[PDB]
Amino acid sequence: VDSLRHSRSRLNIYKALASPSLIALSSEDPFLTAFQLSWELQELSKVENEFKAEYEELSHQCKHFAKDLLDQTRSSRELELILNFRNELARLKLAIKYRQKEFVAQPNCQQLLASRWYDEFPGWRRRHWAGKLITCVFIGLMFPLLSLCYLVAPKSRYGLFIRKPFIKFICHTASYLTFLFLLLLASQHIVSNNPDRQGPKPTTVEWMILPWVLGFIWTEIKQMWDGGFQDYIHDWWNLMDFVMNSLYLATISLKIVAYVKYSGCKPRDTWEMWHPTLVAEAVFAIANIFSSLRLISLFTANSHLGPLQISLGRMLLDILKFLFIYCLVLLAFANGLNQLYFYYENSEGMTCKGIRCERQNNAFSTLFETLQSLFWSIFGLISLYVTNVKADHKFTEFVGATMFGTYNVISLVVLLNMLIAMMNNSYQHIADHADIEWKFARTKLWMSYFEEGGTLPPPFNIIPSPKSICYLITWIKVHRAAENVRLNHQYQEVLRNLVKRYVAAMIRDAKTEEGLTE
Amino acid sequence: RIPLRIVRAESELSTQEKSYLSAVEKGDYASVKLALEEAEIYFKININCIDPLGRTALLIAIENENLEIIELLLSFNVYVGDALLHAIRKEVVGAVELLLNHKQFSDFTPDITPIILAAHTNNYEIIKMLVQKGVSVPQPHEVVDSLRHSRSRLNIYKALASPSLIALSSEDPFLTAFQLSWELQELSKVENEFKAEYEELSHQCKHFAKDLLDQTRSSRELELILNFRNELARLKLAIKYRQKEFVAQPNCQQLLASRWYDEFPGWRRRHWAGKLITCVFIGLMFPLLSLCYLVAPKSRYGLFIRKPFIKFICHTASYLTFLFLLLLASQHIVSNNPDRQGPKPTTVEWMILPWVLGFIWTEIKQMWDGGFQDYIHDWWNLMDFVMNSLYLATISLKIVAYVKYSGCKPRDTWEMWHPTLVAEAVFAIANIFSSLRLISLFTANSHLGPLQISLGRMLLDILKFLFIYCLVLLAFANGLNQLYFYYENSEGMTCKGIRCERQNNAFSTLFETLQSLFWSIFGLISLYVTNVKADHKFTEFVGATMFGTYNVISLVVLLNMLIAMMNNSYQHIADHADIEWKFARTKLWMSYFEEGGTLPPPFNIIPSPKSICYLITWIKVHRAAENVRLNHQYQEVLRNLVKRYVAAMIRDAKTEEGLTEENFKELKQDISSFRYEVIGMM
Amino acid sequence: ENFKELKQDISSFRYEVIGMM
Amino acid sequence: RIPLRIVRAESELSTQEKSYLSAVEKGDYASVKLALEEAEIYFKININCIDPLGRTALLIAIENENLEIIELLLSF
Ligand SMILES: CCCCCCCCCCCCCCCC(=O)OC[C@H](COP(=O)(O)O)OC(=O)CCCCCCCCCCCCCCC
Ligand SMILES: CCCCCCCCCCCCCCCC(=O)OC[C@H](COP(=O)(O)O)OC(=O)CCCCCCCCCCCCCCC
Ligand SMILES: [Ca+2]
Ligand SMILES: [Ca+2]
Repeated sequence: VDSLRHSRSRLNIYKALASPSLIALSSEDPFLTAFQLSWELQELSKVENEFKAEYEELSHQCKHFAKDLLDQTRSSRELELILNFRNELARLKLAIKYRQKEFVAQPNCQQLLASRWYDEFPGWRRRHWAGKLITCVFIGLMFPLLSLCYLVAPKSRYGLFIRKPFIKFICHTASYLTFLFLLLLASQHIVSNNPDRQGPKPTTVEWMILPWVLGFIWTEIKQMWDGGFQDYIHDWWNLMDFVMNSLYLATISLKIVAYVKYSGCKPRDTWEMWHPTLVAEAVFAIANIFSSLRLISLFTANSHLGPLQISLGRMLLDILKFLFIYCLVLLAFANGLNQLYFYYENSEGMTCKGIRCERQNNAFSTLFETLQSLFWSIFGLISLYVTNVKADHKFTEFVGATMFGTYNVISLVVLLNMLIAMMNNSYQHIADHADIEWKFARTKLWMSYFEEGGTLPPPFNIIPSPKSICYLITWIKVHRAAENVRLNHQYQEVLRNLVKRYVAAMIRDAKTEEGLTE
Repeated sequence: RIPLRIVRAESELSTQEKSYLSAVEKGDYASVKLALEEAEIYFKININCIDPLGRTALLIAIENENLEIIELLLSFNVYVGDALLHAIRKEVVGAVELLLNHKQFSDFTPDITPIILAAHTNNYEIIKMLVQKGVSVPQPHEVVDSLRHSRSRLNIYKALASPSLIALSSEDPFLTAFQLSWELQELSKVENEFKAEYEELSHQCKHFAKDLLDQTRSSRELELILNFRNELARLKLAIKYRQKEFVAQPNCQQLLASRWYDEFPGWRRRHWAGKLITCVFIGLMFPLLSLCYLVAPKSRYGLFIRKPFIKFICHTASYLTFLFLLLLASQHIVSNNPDRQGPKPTTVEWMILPWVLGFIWTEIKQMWDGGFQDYIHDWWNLMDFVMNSLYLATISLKIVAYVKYSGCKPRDTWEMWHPTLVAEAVFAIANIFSSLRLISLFTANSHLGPLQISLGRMLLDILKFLFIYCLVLLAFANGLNQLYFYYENSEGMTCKGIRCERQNNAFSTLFETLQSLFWSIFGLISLYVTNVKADHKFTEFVGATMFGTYNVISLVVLLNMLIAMMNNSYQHIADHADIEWKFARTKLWMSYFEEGGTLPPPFNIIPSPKSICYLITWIKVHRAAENVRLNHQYQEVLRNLVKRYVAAMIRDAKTEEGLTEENFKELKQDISSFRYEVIGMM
Repeated sequence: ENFKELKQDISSFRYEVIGMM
Repeated sequence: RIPLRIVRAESELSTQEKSYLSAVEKGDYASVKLALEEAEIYFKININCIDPLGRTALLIAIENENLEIIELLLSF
């Protein structure tokens, strides 16, 4: 009934709640309160988009409180108590879920996480890059042996060696590189079948590819289950994985269909369009591109290519908005050019029609062909003589050439440079939080390799376990801890000490370090 | 809703405790004395009470700069605890004086000792009075509780890298600053979680060195500083430790330029025309100067090439002569005929040969006198190594072709991988590298120098970006080859690939796909390479869509991201443009100060007067009282510079500051204590 | 330096007043 | 480890010197006049003493904007 008073009062009682002093004097767990409150303020900056800025600032403040409350730790045992509070590292996973980038990227958190990342490799900081490279290649090369040992004897001196997060990250990376090299071999004439064969009866390389595909699909299914479907799609790499595995499923199904419907062989030139085998090769090639692009996500692990890859991923949204505007410009000029040129569509003579031919014939004679012509015009791949017709109509040709020239001016010397300008503005800010965001991403990647589940790489992922039927049959068959209180009190003492230190060192001394006004 | 209650704030103060702490706040000496004397007959006060936010009575008096109340409180035996540490952290010299001679929760990490915290504050008076007592700081190692260990190491490196502590101790502050900056730089690699912090510390050390050298008032004293242990030894040491600010100090550069010319008074007041004429003049007679230094290296002209600028001009002239010889090597007027296997090298190549041998000899000498780690730190040195390897390959391949192909036949009929053909190829690549070795001679120029250095400083971001682009390229190459390898065609065409008039198979092999996608980013691949000799419009459309998506990703997304990253890089790089360029120019200049490496490469390979004495003997292996005098004279110089530095950047720079809220609180407290005294004594 | 001057003026004022009464 | 000792900071002040320089710091005209008049019968004070960071009595009074003490010090 009074929107102004209501919104203002809500802002006033959220700015009060998100106060380090009030969170320190009250709120049994300041860490949980800070996380929840930052999340709530972030959501309100979407709901209340007129006060968005203000709410965002408040949210940010909460985040720093968490960080600055964790910087008051003086011991690794106390910090471990803070981070392992309710399998393990539970409070850190909670921080990851609430997107507390500053809390995660705190130096002591990262130091503890790296110590848990190596677990058998004292050094790797004082070691020279040569020995690092040799040993990573070495362990990657014998990834299948390590996985085999974990299959058969997952308790020996070698079966537990893959249990170490860095070792199993190397093993998964090696298995993925093996997969990609198999995709490369799939396009070599030395290990392929002949092209004049409908229903190819898949070769040895494709057979070896198949276990990787099944393992990838199984891993994606497990992620979709253990984590839900909302958090699953928040990662764009997960969407790319879903598309990749859908495409590989399509490849398998189309190959199967072609094998059970096309038992004959005939030269490929005479095949008909939309042949199941042809579509199978097409979708397999698209899936190959996506599989090989899934290799850029393994650079969050690298301190040199990590911040860069994260920042490039952070510029994409501006690219998408700009490309939406460009698509509208493209559609406008396509509509105009097609309207001008569709009366002179020509077939007699030429045997290949379109712009994908040596002599680029009809380029604006259909809307689809116009769209392709205007797309390839921005890379200079459309010649200037496509604006002509087989008549002496110099006026229509001149008008068409002027539409085409205006489209090139708008897109190549106006919009493209505006894109450069917007990207520069974006990268000014993005590079400020480059280390924080990259360390958040690397923490997510690292933490994905801390669990016992998902230890074997995909080729060995699909192996009937020792039971293999016990957790399979039973899964569908649905249709006195006094340590808890002790842990809670010990955490309470830790938290008391941290809040005391925080009040002393950032409320009492930081206020003193100020600038006196009039 | 939300009832609010106190948590984790247990202790609250009685009325007497609040009154006594408020008296200590206001500076009321009479009230504090009264409450403290009433704290011994019948205590009932808890003399060591703690206010909210901690802030004990002794600590309150410390925060108020009230020395009278501090002496009184100590006279009544209060628990000082960390009083010394809060006094030091606040830079309170009087309280530090009182608490230094006086016979669980804390605001300080238990590894913090008084001297460490004092050195953190960089206050010279407190550090001075702590050192006299006999404190010491732990020594960390070269380079169970990870948090405590890392934090303690950082605390004792931030203390060590303190201008006040380096000035009060450390017999040679210059050596200490150099070594400490180097150590902190290495630790910013080992301890990559605290990297930033260590880097900042390292930077601070560097400035100390610079600001300790800015306190020189005489060129003789500065020469003593820089020539300390042939000559300019301490400057070479600064170069080795990468002390860019120390090297780029204006007085260092002025002295270095004076040693750079040595016969050319002027060159600052001279017009560019005379400069150009005389440089061309001396370059033109470089061979005569080198000849004189060969035969009579003591005459009025044999010593003329000994001057660093003259010999830099001579080396540049010899290099330009070499490059012009490479240009002549590709002219049909001074070459042999192409239909000749085993060419029997022409006159131009013969004249090229001494330059090649001299270049190889120079690179060998650099690899020796300087080691192999410092040698490869320079990228120009790697380029030189590749260049000379390529020229060695050229000579060897020409020799092989001369002793295996004595016949002549038309070139069109030659076979691939012919030694002569490979010789020409590697020679051409070496020509490119030789001609690119000419960009390094622009660090000597004040206009093209900072630019060339900055462009060299952007390359690393280019390499990271190009690694990402290579992955994108490999992804789309894999996809396109997978789509197109079934339509590989041979019948008809006689030239296959994209390097032909009618660009045939472009994605039919992985190598050809890689080339197609590489040349696609310059628009040199036509659109009709995505077609096949069949009516399969679906596969052609899918291939054209892979190709179009690759062009969108690479030409309008990645390329612009590269522009953005380069812009961000160049914002920062251009800030330290002069400093880095002057460092690079100092390195270039200093490379021409020695007696070794004086003759240019064509004359470098000449049997010396002995030519066998240092050759035979080199393999046959299988009472200086001036030193102490130099050391003491340097010590006096260093004493004066440290005195000046303390006076002019510790005493005056601290004064030039901005007063915080604590200064207003101190002023108010002084007025209140004055008020209470006056009212109480009348 | 201005805060130091102010503090010094107050202290000298204080010493005069205390010493003359 | 790393025992720390004073280098290149030779001169240290006696108790009377510190008291007199502290009086000049605080602006104490009576104490400075007394110590300066006791610096002529039996000197034992080194009227021109130098504090750490230099900062001589005259220079101290200059830094404190105290003109009365400056006139007195010049008068002696
Ligand atoms: C440095 C790069 C500068 C880019 C070029 C600037 C154009 C300068 C004028 C060129 C004229 C010379 C040709 C004359 C002969 C002729 O008739 O040629 C006309 C030419 C080509 O036609 P012909 O080949 O048939 O002659 O076409 C054009 O010149 C069209 C230019 C229009 C410019 C539009 C710019 C408006 C900005 C866009 C707004 C941004 C958002 C829009 C999205 C909704
Ligand atoms: C101002 C410059 C703007 C650049 C152009 C924007 C593209 C707009 C859409 C064009 C569509 C028109 C053609 C329609 C007909 C057709 O089918 O044509 C499709 C065309 C060409 O195919 P055809 O010639 O066979 O028709 O191909 C494409 O359109 C592909 C566009 C995909 C865009 C990808 C952008 C994603 C950003 C990359 C992420 C960065 C990192 C990635 C590395 C891992
Ligand atoms: Ca996934
Ligand atoms: Ca070299």
